[PDB]
Amino acid sequence: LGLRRAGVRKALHDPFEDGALVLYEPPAISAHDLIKADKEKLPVHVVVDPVLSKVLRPHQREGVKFLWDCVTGRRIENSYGCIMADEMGLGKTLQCITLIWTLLKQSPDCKPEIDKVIVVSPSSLVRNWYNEVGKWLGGRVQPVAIDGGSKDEIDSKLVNFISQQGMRIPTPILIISYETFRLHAEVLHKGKVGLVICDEGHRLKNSDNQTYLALNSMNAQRRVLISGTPIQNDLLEYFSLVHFVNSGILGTAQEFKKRFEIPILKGRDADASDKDRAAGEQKLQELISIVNRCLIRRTSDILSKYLPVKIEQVVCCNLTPLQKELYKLFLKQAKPVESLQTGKISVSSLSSITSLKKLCNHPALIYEKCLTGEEGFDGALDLFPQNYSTKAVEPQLSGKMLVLDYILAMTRTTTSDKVVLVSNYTQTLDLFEKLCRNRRYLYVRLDGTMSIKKRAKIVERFNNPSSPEFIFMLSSKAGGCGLNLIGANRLVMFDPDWNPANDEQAMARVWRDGQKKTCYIYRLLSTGTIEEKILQRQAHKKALSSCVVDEEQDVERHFSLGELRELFSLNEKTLSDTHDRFRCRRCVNGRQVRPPPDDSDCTCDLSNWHHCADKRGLRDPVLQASWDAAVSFVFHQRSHEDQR
Ligand SMILES: [Zn+2]
Repeated sequence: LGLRRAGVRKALHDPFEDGALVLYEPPAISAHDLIKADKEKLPVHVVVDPVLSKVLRPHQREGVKFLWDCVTGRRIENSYGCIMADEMGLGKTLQCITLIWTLLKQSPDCKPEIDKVIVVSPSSLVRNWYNEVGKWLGGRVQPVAIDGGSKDEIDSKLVNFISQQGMRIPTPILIISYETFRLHAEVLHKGKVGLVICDEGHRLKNSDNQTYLALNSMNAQRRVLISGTPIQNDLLEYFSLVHFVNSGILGTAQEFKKRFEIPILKGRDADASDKDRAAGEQKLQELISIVNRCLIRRTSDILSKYLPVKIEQVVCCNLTPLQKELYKLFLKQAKPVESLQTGKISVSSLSSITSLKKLCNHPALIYEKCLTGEEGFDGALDLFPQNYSTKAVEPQLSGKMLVLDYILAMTRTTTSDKVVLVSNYTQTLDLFEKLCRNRRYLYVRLDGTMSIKKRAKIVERFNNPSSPEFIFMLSSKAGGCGLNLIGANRLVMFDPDWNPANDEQAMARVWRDGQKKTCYIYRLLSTGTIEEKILQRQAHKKALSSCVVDEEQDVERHFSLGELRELFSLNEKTLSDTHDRFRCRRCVNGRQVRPPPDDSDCTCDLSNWHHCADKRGLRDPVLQASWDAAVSFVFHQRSHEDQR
């Protein structure tokens, strides 16, 4: 377009190019008014930079529209807050960076909305966010990461970030960890930051008084809070969050406490006056409407409309004879059910859970305690095989590790697929590194000590088909914020976290834009073990819509006599405790007699997954070949049908 020029008031990017994403158009004006009006005062289109809009899927176009609407007070007028509550894997970083880049450079009045943004992030994901900026918009913008270093070296970085003048601001995007942010937010007070993005912001429950104070100190007008689950189901745990996001129309913290919080709690009190019960609930409903107004949530099933078929398989693996004997012997000696009860407690039940989880992963992780003769492993060293060591890992000694071994071995000879290995535990990854060396698989491990540059490098090497690396292993805490391992076709989620959002995030590293193959996710669980109980509590949290909890293995006052007993049980007979607990009406004597509902997919309850107790009806030859004594049961499902 030549009707553009250098030195005319115009939208930063042509609002009429084929696939433009127009976030704003100027209001209609009458011909008469237009002619008299001064041309340097007319609103201008806001149009997403083509560099980014060329690359956004439909849902992503909708997301940026939603964000931009919210954050500029066009959705809820007088409020500048937004809760982004998409399922993991729909590219939250891309939508956000698009938001940022739009706000940094454009507004209806034809100048930037904001001058600087702060992204608050888990420590493990800080570097991922930084890389995500580089990946999407190249040399155009320079982000800055702050995460640890000297208390004074951090202060310097922050001071440099804030004291930046007008027009050309070399460092307009800051990414700090929550840890450093909460300890340093005084620097940010009155420092004119336009936007905050609190990532993984569901960790900001009412008791996190540090972060909210720090967040208040900063006082950025427009606020995007990201969360795994929707909030409204468990609203009472999220007053602060709701208020931070919506303070534009909720008023002061004290005003909000007075109108909403105090009445709501007053009515919920076990002796409220019926009139009081009614008043509070009414206020809760008002609050729910506000959250509804400002929250966006899309689920991962919409990816199936342009990605290859994904196949998810939860695999129940039988504990080794050895593992069982250790497990039994631990329970018998530790007596974790009879170690802490009426009053609170969580000291020695945390550690007994911790030990059993290690045990399920591999006895080797438990071996050190057997040498000590520490409480719960007396004479356990006698159970270990005739001749054993540290250096060589023996995958047969563990159910899950065996199946892992099998999958990798089958995958390597049957396909030319690459594999992502995920574990919640460093020491488990250390065993994977040993396995790989012994099996002669080449691999890369995403550390956490890894520099920003080296992090970008190894990912790009891995996604290249020319690369010789077979396995990419990472710890799930690092498996988010746009990390994309598209070169890999299959992913093994080795062990379950208490929070379902964490597993979900890490699993979503492979079935993403640009994937060219059918994907296979594997979740390994040890049959009749705490692991099934973990996957069960995950399900329970998701089922009750919201339910975010970082605490679980910590403060164990939310279980009780019988439910605890269950947590520390061993079922040696079941094919899957998870399945038993369904009381499935679709399976008869190990055969699946009726299929799941027609339109059910990977986003469904395990009760609507395919249940499989014989290696019959699997859609993954690698898994089938891997099914021996080690596998007792498989839940499986798929994104959609390949036919397309
Ligand atoms: Zn069934």
